Amino acid sequence: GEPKWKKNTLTYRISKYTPSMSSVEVDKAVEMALQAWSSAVPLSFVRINSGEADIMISFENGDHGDSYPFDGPRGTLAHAFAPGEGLGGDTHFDNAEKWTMGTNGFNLFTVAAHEFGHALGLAHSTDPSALMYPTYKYKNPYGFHLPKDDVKGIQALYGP
Ligand SMILES: COc1ccc(S(=O)(=O)N(CC(=O)NO)CC(C)C)cc1
Ligand SMILES: [Ca+2]
Ligand SMILES: [Ca+2]
Ligand SMILES: [Zn+2]
Ligand SMILES: [Zn+2]
Repeated sequence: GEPKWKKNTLTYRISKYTPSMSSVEVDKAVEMALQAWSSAVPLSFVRINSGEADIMISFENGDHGDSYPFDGPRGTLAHAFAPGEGLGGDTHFDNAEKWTMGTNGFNLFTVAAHEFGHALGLAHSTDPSALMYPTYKYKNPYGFHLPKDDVKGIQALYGP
């Protein structure tokens, strides 16, 4: 089959955060990114209290048990896993740089919707308006959900 998901009710658990934002502000920053995908297809992300989730999220510095480490004060803001089970679906954020709700540091919202996109089964599209754009592409954080092609993409994974 395809390596993407066999169910539409996915699980999530946090284990770490950025210093620049509080835990509630980071949950509140991702909530907007979850909804965008739950607008493109009938899926949902259910936050757990007891069991290693489909999607586990953490902040890590350089080597972290991936042959692809973090890179420090620029470049890779966030690297997600592809869909799977174990490391699969788990999304990793860089602790060597700076996060916020604005343009100076890294907009956790603008970064997050793209990385959730990878834990689904999607790839870097590079399309002049797409969300999986490999460059930290600046979308207006005002109901913008996905641009377009990212919607036809996720429809192919969970089923229309
Ligand atoms: C707007 O969302 C983005 C978030 C992080 C990056 S990244 O620089 O961390 N990067 C890894 C990744 O898969 N993130 O989604 C792609 C990089 C090759 C530009 C790029 C875009
Ligand atoms: Ca997992
Ligand atoms: Ca980085
Ligand atoms: Zn990793
Ligand atoms: Zn990416």
